[PDB]
Amino acid sequence: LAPGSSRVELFKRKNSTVPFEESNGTIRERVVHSFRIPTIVNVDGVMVATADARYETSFDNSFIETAVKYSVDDGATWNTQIAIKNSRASSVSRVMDATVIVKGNKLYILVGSFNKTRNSWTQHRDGSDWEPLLVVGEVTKSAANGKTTATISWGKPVSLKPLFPAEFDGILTKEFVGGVGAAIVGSNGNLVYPVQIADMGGRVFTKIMYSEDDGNTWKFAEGRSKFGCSEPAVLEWEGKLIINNRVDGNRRLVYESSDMGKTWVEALGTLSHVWTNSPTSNQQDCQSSFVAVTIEGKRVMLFTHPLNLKGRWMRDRLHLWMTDNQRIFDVGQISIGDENSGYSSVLYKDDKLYSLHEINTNDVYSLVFVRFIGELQLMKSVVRTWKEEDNHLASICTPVVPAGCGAAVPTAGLVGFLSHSANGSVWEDVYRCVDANVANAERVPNGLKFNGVGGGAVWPVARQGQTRRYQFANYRFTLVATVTIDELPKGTSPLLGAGLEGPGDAKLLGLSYDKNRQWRPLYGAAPASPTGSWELHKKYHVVLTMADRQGSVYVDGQPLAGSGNTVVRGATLPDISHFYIGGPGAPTDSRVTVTNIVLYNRRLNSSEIRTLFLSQDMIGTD
Ligand SMILES: *[C@@H]1O[C@H](CO)[C@@H](O)[C@H](O)[C@H]1NC(C)=O
Ligand SMILES: *[C@@H]1O[C@H](CO)[C@@H](O)[C@H](O)[C@H]1NC(C)=O
Ligand SMILES: *[C@@H]1O[C@H](CO)[C@@H](O)[C@H](O)[C@H]1NC(C)=O
Ligand SMILES: *[C@@H]1O[C@H](CO)[C@@H](O)[C@H](O)[C@H]1NC(C)=O
Ligand SMILES: *[C@@H]1O[C@H](CO)[C@@H](O)[C@H](O)[C@H]1NC(C)=O
Repeated sequence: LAPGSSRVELFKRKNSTVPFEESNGTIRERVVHSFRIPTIVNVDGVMVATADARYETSFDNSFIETAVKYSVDDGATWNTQIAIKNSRASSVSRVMDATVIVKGNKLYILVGSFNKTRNSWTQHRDGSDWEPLLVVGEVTKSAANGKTTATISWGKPVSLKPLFPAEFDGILTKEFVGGVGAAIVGSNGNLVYPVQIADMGGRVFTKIMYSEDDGNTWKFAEGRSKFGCSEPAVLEWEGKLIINNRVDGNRRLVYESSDMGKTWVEALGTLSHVWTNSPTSNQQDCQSSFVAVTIEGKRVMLFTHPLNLKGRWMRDRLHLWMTDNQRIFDVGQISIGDENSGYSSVLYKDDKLYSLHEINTNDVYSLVFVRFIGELQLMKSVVRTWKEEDNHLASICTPVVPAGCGAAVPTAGLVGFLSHSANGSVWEDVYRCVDANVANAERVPNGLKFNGVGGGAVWPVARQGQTRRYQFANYRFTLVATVTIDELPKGTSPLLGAGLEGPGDAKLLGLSYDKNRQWRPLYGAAPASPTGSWELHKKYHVVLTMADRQGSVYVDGQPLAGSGNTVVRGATLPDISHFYIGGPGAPTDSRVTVTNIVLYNRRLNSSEIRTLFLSQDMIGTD
């Protein structure tokens, strides 16, 4: 948790009481073992915190009801209710795993309802013990002489089981449940629930379930995730749904849909596979909140997830990340120390940031309500850096080309930039997300001159480790740089490129230079053959382009021979380890100077490339 921030144990295990309604109408304040599966939203000015009240144990297959606490004063005071009762059919009847949408003064809560099974939903023989319940709550804010008040009234649950198809694409269905957490109203006003479906064979997958009529009718859109995806979270970004999935035992898959879920496309060029379940990716995953907000005038996405360094369900070290779909910033750790956390929720309201999330000691759970003061401070500062650098680059007057200013310096898809700030061991991302590691370097305007064994910089890709923010490059990238060759090499020496994980010294795409003053572009595993001519100490503009498994290398805005060649074979995505600049076993000593290294998450077109070539003395940070 950041300095300056703080929290309270709002739903306190074996302590906080909820108004249990006995079968005869009588109401008793009953203690609750664990409070799990939180969501905190904002309804017309009132904070609403929704959660599972697991009365007797933290287990999934036990007696559970949906609790709510709400507040009209930003958390100085809360009222408590049980918003959805379970069926009371057996000692394990439960309503659970709330997914929530806020529209106007209304809340739509979808929960899974179970009567008497003792095993988990994906393991059921059929769907006979199960019902997906939709519940509508309505917020009414009055007040009085100087003090606002509020009530929330909860409707009777409605079963959506009759709307569930028996098959999808021939897949026989068994059960479905909301993806957990806060979902959305689309800009077109649709109610949008990401849902998780279990088929008869116990496979899990996700889909979009939505309403164009404020919840009167619902439709299952045609698309879906791969099998293995669960607890999906969704938000809307630039006219598309982004569906961020839990994936136990592997990296998190993210999809985009431009047609209200009818068709899904893996977000390979942005967010898919960036996040995961643990350092090694082979552990059970955890729910994440994924929410779009506007900070300092800019739309960004917030994502929460544990590092889970302990593994299994411990889910320690809950982090918060912020992304504009290009840069990905780790705001930091919001849980405390090495405590076990778990499921979470984040909410930006009246320019204040909060979280409601689990804490777990010995599998007894509480929900803490957190005021992210320091986090928001850091968020605003980085949003300001992003806006300011983008506006500055977009405002440069570039040379008009023969057919007051030419095309703008491209900023769409601009992910990272290494320019003037640097020291002998770190080259700073102007965008403050991913720095490069440096050795044997001395500073020059807008970059670094390398001299010494291993002189160069490593801009980590897979080397980022657990969270892989440059994962997009395995699908497509543009890497740009301005270089001079300072001293002739003995034979061949590296200048710039994308190296690969694995045995060997392999590259996906790159450029080297040789003792005959020729270029040596590297296209995948093919033998380099020299081409062209350069001169010592002359400035060259270099651009590497990778898309559709193809690579091109440009010098001075013109492609070198071999460009357009296939750089990888097969269906498996490349696994880039890093980008190298200079020559970071063999005692490589590349005597070069490189400035203004720019990284894009897409293949720049030919005229964009020319714009960068013509404006290279204009983009540096100084
Ligand atoms: C519940 O927690 C509060 C806050 O610390 C404490 O005052 C109270 O003693 C607790 N009640 C129980 C049952 O221990
Ligand atoms: C309703 O049932 C509960 C269960 O014990 C009991 O405590 C309560 O007093 C009952 N009230 C009435 C009016 O029968
Ligand atoms: C669960 O039990 C309740 C109460 O008896 C009943 O109304 C409901 O239909 C049952 N649900 C299912 C899935 O049959
Ligand atoms: C170098 O500066 C970077 C930021 O430029 C910083 O992380 C580090 O403390 C500095 N010292 C080193 C490692 O040379
Ligand atoms: C390349 O992109 C620029 C900026 O996106 C665009 O205006 C232009 O039409 C594109 N040119 C080509 C070669 O299609």
